[PDB]
Amino acid sequence: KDKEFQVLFVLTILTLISGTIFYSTVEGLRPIDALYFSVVTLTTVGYGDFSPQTDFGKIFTILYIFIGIGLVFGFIHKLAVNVQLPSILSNLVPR
Amino acid sequence: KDKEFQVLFVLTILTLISGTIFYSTVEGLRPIDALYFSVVTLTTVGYGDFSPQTDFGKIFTILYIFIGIGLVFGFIHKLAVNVQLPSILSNLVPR
Amino acid sequence: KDKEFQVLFVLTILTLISGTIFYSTVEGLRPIDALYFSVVTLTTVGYGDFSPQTDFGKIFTILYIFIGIGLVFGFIHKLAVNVQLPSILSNLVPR
Amino acid sequence: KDKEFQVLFVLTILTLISGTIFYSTVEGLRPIDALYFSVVTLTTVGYGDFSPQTDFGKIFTILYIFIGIGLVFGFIHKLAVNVQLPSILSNLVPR
Ligand SMILES: [K+]
Ligand SMILES: [K+]
Ligand SMILES: [K+]
Ligand SMILES: [K+]
Ligand SMILES: [K+]
Repeated sequence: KDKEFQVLFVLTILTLISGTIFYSTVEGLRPIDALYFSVVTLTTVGYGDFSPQTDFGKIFTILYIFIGIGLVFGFIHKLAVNVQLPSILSNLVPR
Repeated sequence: KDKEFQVLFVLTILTLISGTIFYSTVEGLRPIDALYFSVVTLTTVGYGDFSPQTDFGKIFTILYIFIGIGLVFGFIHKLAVNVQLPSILSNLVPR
Repeated sequence: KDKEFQVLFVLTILTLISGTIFYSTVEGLRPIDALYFSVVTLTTVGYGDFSPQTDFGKIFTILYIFIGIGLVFGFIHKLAVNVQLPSILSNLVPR
Repeated sequence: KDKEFQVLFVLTILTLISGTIFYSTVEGLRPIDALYFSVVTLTTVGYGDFSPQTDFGKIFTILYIFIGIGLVFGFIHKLAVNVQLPSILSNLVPR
């Protein structure tokens, strides 16, 4: 399960790296803003402080969302049940 | 399952075509902006860069959301488990 | 199941009526804008075109979200599997 | 199950307290605005009326989202099935 977590962890990093590079390059975001914009889109928070201004960006976002949401939510799920939950349980009993 | 994927794939295309046409016509969006606005609504990202200004648009969006979220999420789900996951598994072993 | 659908359908109407009345009264929205703002919040689209400006509104929204998301998503779910899906299946075969 | 509800209830309070304190301090929000901004992010509504302006804030939000969504959604789930649902059922029959 650490190896189930690790495949979804890596893939998520590679996916945010993807949006980071595209949005930095094409839409002109500082690298730090691209990553934050990539994370705010794929988790569907969607603040709207950054948003794609070019047609090339609007199209990329359509696909990135569909391809990206499934992964991201899956990592989060793996993260919560397989890492957060056990550590919570372990805190309720002392060693 | 390719045929389960294909029914949710088609239906999703027909649903985004619906919002594209309505928002282009009534709310005056360029076709490309309507589709992007339709995709950003039904996945609940909700940037807010485009938003309906007319009462006819505000009402349409209420129903489109309820009718549309169930489908869109279902396609994404089908897409992730039945297409993304296997291709991931196949990459871990060489032919 | 029509009666499972009908309890979640009613409850959802009562919940949107709640936000409609509160946001119209306290935050000064036209009734039509309140309902649309209520629907855009509880499905977590969150355009941000309308947003609560008063402290009384910011607090109400905190609770309305927590109390409201569970219902709304549940109706949508019931709506998709128990109404949309069968009608889709029925279209694939002619009477 | 009251004790399953109570662990997710507490943890959620502690998590919103976290964002409240960080966003008040670093991003300069009034305490009431931080909490509302924290609740609007972790449920992925994302109005965008408040949004982090500093790099320290953009980074914190990236992690807070990933760590926070799993909990918050889990509480909401527990809240809906284990508290809202029974009270609904109890209203359909008189004592
Ligand atoms: K949003
Ligand atoms: K927004
Ligand atoms: K879900
Ligand atoms: K959103
Ligand atoms: K959302």
